[PDB]
Amino acid sequence: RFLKVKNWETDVVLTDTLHLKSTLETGCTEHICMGSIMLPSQHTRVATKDQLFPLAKEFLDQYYSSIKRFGSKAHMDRLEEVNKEIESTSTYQLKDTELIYGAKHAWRNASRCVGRIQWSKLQVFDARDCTTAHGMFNYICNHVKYATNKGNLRSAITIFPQRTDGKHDFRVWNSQLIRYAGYKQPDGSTLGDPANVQFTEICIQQGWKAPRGRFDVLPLLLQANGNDPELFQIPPELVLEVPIRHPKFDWFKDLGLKWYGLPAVSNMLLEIGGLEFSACPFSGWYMGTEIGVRDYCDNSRYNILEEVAKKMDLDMRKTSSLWKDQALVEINIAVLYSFQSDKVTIVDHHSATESFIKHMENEYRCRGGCPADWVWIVPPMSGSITPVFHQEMLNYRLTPSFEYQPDPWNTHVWK
Amino acid sequence: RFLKVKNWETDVVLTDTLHLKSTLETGCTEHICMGSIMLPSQHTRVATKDQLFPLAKEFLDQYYSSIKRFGSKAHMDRLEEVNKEIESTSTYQLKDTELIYGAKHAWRNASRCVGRIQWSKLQVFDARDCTTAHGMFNYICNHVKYATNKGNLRSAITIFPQRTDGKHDFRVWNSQLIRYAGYKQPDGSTLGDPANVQFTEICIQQGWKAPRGRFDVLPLLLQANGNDPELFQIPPELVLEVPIRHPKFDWFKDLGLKWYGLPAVSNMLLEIGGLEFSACPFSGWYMGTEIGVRDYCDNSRYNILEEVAKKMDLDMRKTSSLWKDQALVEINIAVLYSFQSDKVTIVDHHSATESFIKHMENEYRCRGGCPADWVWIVPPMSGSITPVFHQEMLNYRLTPSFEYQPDPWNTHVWK
Ligand code: HEM
Ligand code: HEM
Ligand SMILES: Cc1cc(N)nc(COc2cc(CCN3CCC[C@H](F)C3)cc(F)c2F)c1
Ligand SMILES: Cc1cc(N)nc(COc2cc(CCN3CCC[C@H](F)C3)cc(F)c2F)c1
Ligand SMILES: C[C@H](O)[C@H](O)[C@H]1CNc2nc(N)[nH]c(=O)c2N1
Ligand SMILES: C[C@H](O)[C@H](O)[C@H]1CNc2nc(N)[nH]c(=O)c2N1
Ligand SMILES: [Zn+2]
Repeated sequence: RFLKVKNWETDVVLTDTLHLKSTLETGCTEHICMGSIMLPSQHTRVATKDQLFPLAKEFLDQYYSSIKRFGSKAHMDRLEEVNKEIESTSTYQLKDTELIYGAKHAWRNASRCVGRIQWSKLQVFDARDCTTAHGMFNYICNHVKYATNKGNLRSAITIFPQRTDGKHDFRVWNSQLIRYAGYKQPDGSTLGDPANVQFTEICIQQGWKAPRGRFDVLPLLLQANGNDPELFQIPPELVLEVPIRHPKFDWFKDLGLKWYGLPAVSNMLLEIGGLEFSACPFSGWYMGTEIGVRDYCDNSRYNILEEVAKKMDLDMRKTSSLWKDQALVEINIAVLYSFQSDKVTIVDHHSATESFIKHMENEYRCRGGCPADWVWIVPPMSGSITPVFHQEMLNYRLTPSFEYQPDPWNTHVWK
Repeated sequence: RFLKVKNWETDVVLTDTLHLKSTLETGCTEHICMGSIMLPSQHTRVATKDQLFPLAKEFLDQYYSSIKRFGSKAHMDRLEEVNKEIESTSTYQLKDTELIYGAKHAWRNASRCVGRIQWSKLQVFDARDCTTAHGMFNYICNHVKYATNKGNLRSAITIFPQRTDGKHDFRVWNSQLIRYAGYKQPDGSTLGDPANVQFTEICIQQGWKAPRGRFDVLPLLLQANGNDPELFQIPPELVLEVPIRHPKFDWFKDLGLKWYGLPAVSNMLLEIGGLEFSACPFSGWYMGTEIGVRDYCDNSRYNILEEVAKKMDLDMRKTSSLWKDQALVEINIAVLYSFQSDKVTIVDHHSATESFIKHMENEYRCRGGCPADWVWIVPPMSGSITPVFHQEMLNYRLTPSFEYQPDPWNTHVWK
């Protein structure tokens, strides 16, 4: 009942009691493991009043347990206070203090996140007073500006008002606030970013006028209080981009690539004490592999191993010349280099995996465990030369949490 | 109840009913996933008579189901025949035909094995008539010779007699038949192979006279019918080794490395119809990463990224120069190259992962699924540029199977 995880590079052993507080299910049963299914029906996100008080209760009991007032009159009164508001309006509202707590712990509990060492250093912007798509654009712009901080990136989250009835719903329709457009061509091939070609279309549907190129920063599509979403373009001066050069190959400039400094995931759902925030964009800084490995080299993303290997003059006949591997290490040295020569915050996959282990240490010491998803923590290149390859991680789902949710244009009862 | 696995590189979907025949547990529960624990208490291996007939029954029912005689008089008679022998001796004996079947399906069901596309092409050597450590040495030598086949490697398994009482037990004490010795030094550092330093000691304990160098091929330690194990050295002429050069760097010869052609796992337990074969060494050919990535570059293995990066003249100050990644792709181009220039069978990690997907196709089509462990199927470098990174795999434990077992010197009631 008090499980043990081992590291096989260091012969280090930690004990995990934190999983006893766990609540949600994981997809796995006694007779099957779903640890590699992408979006289980568990990780995807309508709640009633009887269901709501336990969740409000359980969350408040840990929030007061964490300020050294577990069970006092401050705790009890707030328990009755929300119990009362839950009678009155069937739902309730979070204190400013409870929002910062819940927010930070959704990150802290995010088992697929390698960078959680920074979870307490998080900036919470309360956008619960927002009412229009224009209001959302203004909060989101102030977020971009703040988190970007001149490439000295800072973590932040902006929390639009919680889902209520369920049809009056705030959503950012973009996957990330900053993403390049994706355009199909005549021959079927794809200019820009193949990932977003669906979204680019709905953008031009609603009225976007695309500069049909590669690294076209998409506009924002903002849905407010259930209304139909509206297009807004972030000021270009607030979209910090990094041109990708290499510290050897002078043709790497002619490759012509660039990426945005700020990764800002916007399309997911923040759960706090049983309340659902459908729009809650959060940002940090990039790990180099997210761009150099996945973005640039996924077959169905930018797919540049073709072109890079060419310029390197590479044995591209044989599969086993390892030319793909060769051009991937070069591509990732260049992303890191380019980002660092511009003083834009980036972390290499070795630094970040080492910290996640140092992080795992503190989570097991001062918290009794740390949920972690190996499939997603291991960087997607040079896996076993990073230290997390050899660390056993127990995955389990605590709360407060971040949950996937269906895309709006599928669910949105239009016009 | 009829689950679906998706690929996210190809938008391909397969349906898995095969997991319904599954039997053993996996460590995972509804509320926690152990998918990254190395050796769960489930994967590690004493059975009685009441327990034995169901397992014999279930196995015979699939063996006859697979030769298009499900339930006939041949099936029924054999059912009564083993039921009878299970009354008489509490245990029973497998037909030559049932041994080849069970054997091949333990490989086919081995969810951590990327090369299972070859599972039906398997050569079964029946060593159940063996009685002495000398007999074991002779069967094992004939296996080495056969599977090696002049570097044109062939898959094989040799099946020593099944565990009976439990103290009369055949075991190969080596992890792999062919492994290099591991020697601690004065300063504590390790010559040879750090992994085996424990075993090298027990070898010299029992009487080995080590040529205290690096790539010293270990002797065999063979335990027969519960007796104390005995030392035998494979004839050097049967140990095919590949010197590791690079197709560029002429100092790669001066690096001075070599590896054995034949990977032959000897320390595990073959389960067939409820019967336990404690010694059952099996071999195939190497995937390049097993040597170039793990053997040569694991921190606690040969740890050569230090020395290789030097000769390349590498930015080894900064972590984020990605010099480890750089020297790992070179190291793996050299292992592959060296092995192929000697006509010794080796497979690169791209070829092998592509076949495992082609394999997964046939297992889902003509068998209804394929148990697969993502944590172990994904190669430990360049993960996301291989196609298995993007394939969802359901893990589950069928039978016949290969199981881990405790090392003998812990359990063996000595002398
Ligand atoms: C501080 C720098 C951060 C870094 C370097 C980082 C890195 C990563 C990486 C590499 C992933 C794997 C996803 C992928 O590669 O596709 C991930 C996932 C994730 N991160 Fe972090 N991240 C950071 C900050 C944050 C912040 C600020 C939040 C929320 C406030 C957060 C919450 C999450 C969540 C919810 C996931 C995905 C979990 C899932 O998909 O179920 N992270 N992150
Ligand atoms: C034919 C060429 C083969 C290749 C290229 C291959 C490759 C691999 C690899 C890369 C692993 C992961 C283990 C690690 O990297 O540490 C593995 C595991 C395994 N293979 Fe295969 N293998 C082959 C043949 C075989 C054969 C002939 C058998 C048995 C008859 C077998 C049964 C297994 C088992 C039982 C495991 C480990 C499962 C576990 O640890 O629970 N494989 N193999
Ligand atoms: C703040 C931050 C910083 C940083 N450095 N990185 C990240 C990555 O956060 C992610 C990323 C994803 C990607 C899932 N993938 C994307 C391609 C499409 C594929 F279908 C799914 C999903 C999430 F839910 C996240 F939270 C976030
Ligand atoms: C026939 C064949 C061909 C091939 N090409 N490869 C293999 C690899 O088969 C393995 C490998 C392992 C290694 C586990 N690791 C080893 C380092 C120590 C660490 F503790 C555990 C365990 C098994 F049970 C296996 F079956 C086999
Ligand atoms: C098939 C598998 O579920 C899928 O490819 C996962 C594997 N691990 C991952 N890990 C990260 N960080 N990001 C990803 O998108 C994925 N994809
Ligand atoms: C911690 C984790 O359980 C362990 O490192 C696993 C990960 N996946 C692996 N995959 C393979 N092929 N071989 C291994 O030894 C391991 N080790
Ligand atoms: Zn699981």
